[PDB]
Amino acid sequence: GILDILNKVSNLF
Repeated sequence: GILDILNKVSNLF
């Protein structure tokens, strides 16, 4: 879901 995408983003950055 979008929360997973945000998780990905916030993790990578």
